Amino acid sequence: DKIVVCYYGTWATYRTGLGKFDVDDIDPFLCTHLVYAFIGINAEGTALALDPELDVERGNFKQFTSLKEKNPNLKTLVAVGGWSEGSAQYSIMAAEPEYRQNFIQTSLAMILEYNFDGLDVDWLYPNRRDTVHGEDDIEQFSTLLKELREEFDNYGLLLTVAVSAVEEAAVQSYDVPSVAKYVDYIGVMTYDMHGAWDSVTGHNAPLFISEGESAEQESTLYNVNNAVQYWLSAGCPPEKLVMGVPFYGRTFQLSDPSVNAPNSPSNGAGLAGPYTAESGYVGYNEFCYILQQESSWTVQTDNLAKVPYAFLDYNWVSFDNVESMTAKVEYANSFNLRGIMLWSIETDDFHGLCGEGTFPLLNTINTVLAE
Ligand SMILES: CC(=O)N[C@@H]1[C@@H](O)[C@H](O[C@@H]2O[C@H](CO)[C@@H](O[C@@H]3O[C@H](CO)[C@@H](O[C@@H]4O[C@H](CO)[C@@H](O[C@@H]5O[C@H](CO)[C@@H](O)[C@H](O)[C@H]5NC(C)=O)[C@H](O)[C@H]4NC(C)=O)[C@H](O)[C@H]3NC(C)=O)[C@H](O)[C@H]2NC(C)=O)[C@@H](CO)O[C@H]1O
Repeated sequence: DKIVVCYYGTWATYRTGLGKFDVDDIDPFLCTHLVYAFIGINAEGTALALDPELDVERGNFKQFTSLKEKNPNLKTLVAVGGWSEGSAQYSIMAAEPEYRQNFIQTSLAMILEYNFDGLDVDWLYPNRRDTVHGEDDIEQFSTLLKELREEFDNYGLLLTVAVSAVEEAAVQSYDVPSVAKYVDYIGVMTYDMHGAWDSVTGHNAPLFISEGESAEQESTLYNVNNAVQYWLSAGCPPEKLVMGVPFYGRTFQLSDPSVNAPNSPSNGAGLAGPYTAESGYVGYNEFCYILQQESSWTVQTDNLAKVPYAFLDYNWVSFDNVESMTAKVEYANSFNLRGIMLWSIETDDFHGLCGEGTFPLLNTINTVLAE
C-alpha cells in the first residue's frame, strides 16, 4: 500500500498570522503517517523533548497523536534527531551498549506515554559532521536499529529512518542492506541537492540532469533519479523506499543578475520568507504568494531537471510547484516505490492563497499516488 509520510515541523506554531500552523491545521486524511519533529537526546542517549513547554505542558504531543481520533487509520510517529541536533551525541550513544539501552528505554517510554505509533530515527549523519567515532558509526547505526527493532516488536511499534540521498553521501554513513532489514521503511531525503552553500545556483530537488551540468559521469550528479536508483541497487527493496520531496525552495544571491541560468555564479543566500525567516530558503506557501504578488519575477522551467526556478534582479530561487510535484510522484509510482515523504507539511499552501486549492502539493501527492 502506498503511503504518504508527512513531517510536521512543530516549531511552526510560533509563526504569526497566515504562517502559523498548529496541530489543528493538519488534515489527517491527507497523510497515512504523520511525524512529530523533533525530539532529541543528551550525551547518555536519554530521549528528551526539545520544547517541553510546547510538547509537554501545552499537550502538543498528545494533541498530535489525538489526530487518530479523526482518522483511525493514521499512524503518528515521533522523530528523534534532525539537522540542529547534530551527529556527535548520536555517535557517542550508538557506540556504547549502556547508552543504546538507555536511548531505547527512554524513547520507548515517551512513545507509549503520548500514544505514538513509532519512532523515526533522523541521525544526520553516521560518520559525518561532528561524529565522534567516525567510521564505527556505520556499523553501530545498524546495531542500534536492530536493538530498537527487537524492543519495538514487543509493542507493535513502527521503526523508520530518514537518510541522506545521493551515493556520495550514503556510502559514508549506511550499510544499506542492514538498515533496510530492520526498519519498516527508509525515507530518502531526496532534496537539498544544491543550495546557498554552493558557489553556483542549482536546484533543490532536480529529478534528472540540470541545465549547465555536464553529461559526463552523469551518475555522480546530485539529483533525485541518481539517489533513488542508488538506494534500489544498494539493497533497499522498493516496498521499503519512501522518496522525499520538498515543500520549500532554496534562495541564492546572484553574482551577476544577468547570468541567471541554473549553475550560474552565486554569492551566498538569497531572500527569506516572512514566516520561515531564514535567508537561503523559503516555504512553498511563502514563495507562491511572493510570485503571485510581484509580477516582475521571471519563472522558468528547467526542462532537463523537470523543476522550476525564478529570478528577479539579484534573487535566484529554486522551488517545486504542482507540476514538478506531479513529475516527482509519477517518477516514484513508475519505480513502484513505497510512497512519498514530504518536508514539511507546514509550508504547503495550506491556506490556498495561491489559486490551486488548499494543500496543493499534498493534494497533488495524494491524487497522483492514488492513480
Ligand atoms: C546532496 C547532499 O548531500 N547535499 C548536502 C545537503 O543535504 C546538506 O543540507 C542538509 O540536508 C539535510 C538533509 O540531508 C537537511 O536536513 C533535513 O531536511 C530538512 C530540511 O532541509 C531539515 O529541516 C530543518 O530542521 C531544522 C532542525 O533540525 C530546522 O531548524 C529549526 O528552525 C526553526 C526556525 O526556522 C526554529 O524555530 C527551530 O527551533 C529549529 N529547530 C531546532 C530543533 O532547532 C530548520 O528550520 C529546518 N529547515 C527547513 C525547514 O528548511 C531537517 O532537519 C532534516 N529532516 C529530516 C527528516 O531529517 C539539512 O537541513 C540541510 N542543511 C542545511 C544547512 O540546510 C548540506 C549542508 O550544508 O550539504 C550538502 O552537500
